[PDB]
Amino acid sequence: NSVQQQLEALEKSSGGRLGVALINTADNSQILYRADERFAMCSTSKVMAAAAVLKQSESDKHLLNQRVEIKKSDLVNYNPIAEKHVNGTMTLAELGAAALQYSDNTAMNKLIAHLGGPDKVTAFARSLGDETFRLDRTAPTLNTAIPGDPRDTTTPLAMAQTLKNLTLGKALAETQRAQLVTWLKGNTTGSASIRAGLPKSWVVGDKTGSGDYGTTNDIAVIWPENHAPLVLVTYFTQPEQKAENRNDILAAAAKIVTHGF
Ligand SMILES: *C(=O)[C@@H](NC(=O)/C(=N\OC(C)(C)C(=O)O)c1csc(N)n1)[C@H](C)NS(=O)(=O)O
Repeated sequence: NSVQQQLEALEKSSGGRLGVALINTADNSQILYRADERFAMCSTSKVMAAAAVLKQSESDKHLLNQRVEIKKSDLVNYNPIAEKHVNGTMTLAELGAAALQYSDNTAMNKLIAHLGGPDKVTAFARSLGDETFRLDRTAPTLNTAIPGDPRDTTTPLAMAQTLKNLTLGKALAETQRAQLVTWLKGNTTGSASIRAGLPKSWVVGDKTGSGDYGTTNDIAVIWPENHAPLVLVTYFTQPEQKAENRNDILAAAAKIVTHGF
């Protein structure tokens, strides 16, 4: 069957709401599925906050090396990296790395506090042409992912275009661009999501995100071995609050749309 029908069948059987947006930079073609609908980003929004910090460094060559104090009071629900540097310091380059690679929520909160609140992260998204992205809360409350709640949401299509600009396009300067890709490529939390649906040979840099309502997300940039890069967004959410997180569904969705590449 077609790509569309397989996703509908996957959604109908999963008992949830599935969002997909793939961009083939080869011909700028698109595979869409509920790509104009709002989903809760969860911890995928961390790519924006880090990118916002990277953009500042284009005008300040001493910003990323700037230390940041990590108090015991700054710790929240999940932070495997920041818990090690209590009563110590971590540079923004380390905060940025931890936020994306290990999904450290404290590091994420340090980047926002530095920028000047979630509104500053949103204003940064606007400068890139993204009229859809919005960030209203810090971590971990930004992962509530309540149905119908517009806070901390964006559409699959908007993020794919922005993520494409950030890693392959004109959003950042080259040095800053290569740094973001380096971080995404070194992600340790997405082995079971989109990567599990692709050939193991393909190079992949992604950012996952999990929250309540079985909300399970993954945004990724893909480099084929003999083709132009791909940009894939896979959002998924369920109607009941304490649903299980389904990364296997994101793995299935990636294999369905990437079928042929
Ligand atoms: C971002 O999405 C962030 N998610 C969370 O911290 C929450 N849960 O994650 C854990 C690992 C605890 C889980 O078992 O689901 C969460 C649920 S509700 C809420 N208000 N926060 C994590 C850290 N990032 S991710 O990309 O690794 O999933």
